Amino acid sequence: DILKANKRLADKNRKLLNKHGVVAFDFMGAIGSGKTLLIEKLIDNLKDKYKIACIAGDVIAKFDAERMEKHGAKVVPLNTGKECHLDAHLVGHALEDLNLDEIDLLFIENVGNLICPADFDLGTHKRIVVISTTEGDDTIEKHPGIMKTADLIVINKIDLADAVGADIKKMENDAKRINPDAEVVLLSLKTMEGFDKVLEFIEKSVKEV
Amino acid sequence: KDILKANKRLADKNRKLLNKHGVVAFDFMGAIGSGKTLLIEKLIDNLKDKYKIACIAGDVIAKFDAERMEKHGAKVVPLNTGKECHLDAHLVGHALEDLNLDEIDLLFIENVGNLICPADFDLGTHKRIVVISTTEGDDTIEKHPGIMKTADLIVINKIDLADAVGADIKKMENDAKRINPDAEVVLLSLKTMEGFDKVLEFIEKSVKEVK
Ligand SMILES: Nc1nc2c(ncn2[C@@H]2O[C@H](COP(=O)(O)OP(=O)(O)OP(O)(O)=S)[C@@H](O)[C@H]2O)c(=O)[nH]1
Ligand SMILES: Nc1nc2c(ncn2[C@@H]2O[C@H](COP(=O)(O)OP(=O)(O)OP(O)(O)=S)[C@@H](O)[C@H]2O)c(=O)[nH]1
Ligand SMILES: [Mg+2]
Ligand SMILES: [Mg+2]
Ligand SMILES: [Zn+2]
Ligand SMILES: [Zn+2]
Repeated sequence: DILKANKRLADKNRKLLNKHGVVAFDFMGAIGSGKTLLIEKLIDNLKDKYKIACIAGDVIAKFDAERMEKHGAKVVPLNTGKECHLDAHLVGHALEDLNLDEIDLLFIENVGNLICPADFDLGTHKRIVVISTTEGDDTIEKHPGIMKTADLIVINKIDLADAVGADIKKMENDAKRINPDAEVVLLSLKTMEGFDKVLEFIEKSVKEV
Repeated sequence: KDILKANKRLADKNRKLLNKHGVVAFDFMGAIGSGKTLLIEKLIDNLKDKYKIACIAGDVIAKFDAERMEKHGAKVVPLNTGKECHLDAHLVGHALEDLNLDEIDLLFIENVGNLICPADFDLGTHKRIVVISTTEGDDTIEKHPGIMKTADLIVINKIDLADAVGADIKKMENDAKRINPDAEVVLLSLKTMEGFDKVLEFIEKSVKEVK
């Protein structure tokens, strides 16, 4: 079984991160939802207080790895080929290329996709799902599985909602109905509205481990 | 894994069945929310006077898009795709059993929203259309060259929103042409309808060129 084998490696990964005092976050989303830009902003705001590392996973991982690196983060690129999602196996090897005693926060950018990364625990402490208004306001209700795995649901690009005809209150209500336990934040990474709430989720999650 | 060899056999059988009944089929792929359904809706509205049109709508919860296509006057077979990140020829083959192919001229299949998995899975269609949009970012085409190479038409949709996301549409258009020199590349807005003429052109040309 592939799912049993993943959970095994996820717990192993999580055990290793805890040993070295690292708090890890899994950033999932659709394609272009805003994962990298969110991580970029988080690095800029948190790097004074925390030592931050990133794992950037995509077909061509260099695009986002380089985007993260310039913000002052240690970054491990992971070329994911035709895989729909990152897994605890690939993440485990990425952790071997990190000095976890010189790192406090780990931001993992998962492959852009709303089906597959649901079911694949990477060994992180929290999971963030970033969707955007430009995907249409049915995007949350159309993908309940992944939404239920989220600790934070980010509804990004609120500044473009009217232009696509997206109802952001519908999206907010959909997220809360499908996952009552998750935090839900309305965000624009352009205007920065709602960014303080995402930052707060990160900071609290770290202190709660 | 022998998955792709078995799929190809079924895809060829699907194409033969479609050709037998004079149906031209189109596989609509893309990212999440790129505009596949809205494009299909617009195509139905503008071609239904000339062609009898059927759709296959595949997604986790297929009803959302099936219901949209239904109100535009197409016969729709919904496919609830579960955790699968692509449709395949097998499921499409069985969907074809629910259609009267002697009363259909065009088949529009909306694949699941994913730029990775559908690349390797031929559905048994005549043409493949990849819809991406400016709001996903202007690196989207060069970040996923695999699926782009499988496209006969590449649609760069939501051009009306490019400035608001900082996307360079000229860059994206060049990315698409360079990665797939054989594909048609269309800049589109389904809001203003600019570029729609070129999509219709592709559909009609494809129909005329079959076999
Ligand atoms: N207008 C506006 N644009 C945004 C917002 N958030 C992200 N974007 C834009 O969306 C595009 C995609 O953002 P990006 O950060 O690259 O997404 P991503 O999820 O990481 O994309 P991926 O390829 O790895 S799957 C970029 O052009 C970025 O500027 C927002 O809140 N408002
Ligand atoms: N402004 C603008 N909005 C568009 C354009 N094309 C589509 N949209 C909007 O984008 C959103 C997504 O469109 P939709 O047709 O549902 O995408 P889809 O690709 O079929 O989405 P999916 O859930 O099946 S994966 C909708 O809100 C729609 O109104 C466009 O060209 N310009
Ligand atoms: Mg990214
Ligand atoms: Mg759709
Ligand atoms: Zn290994
Ligand atoms: Zn069968």
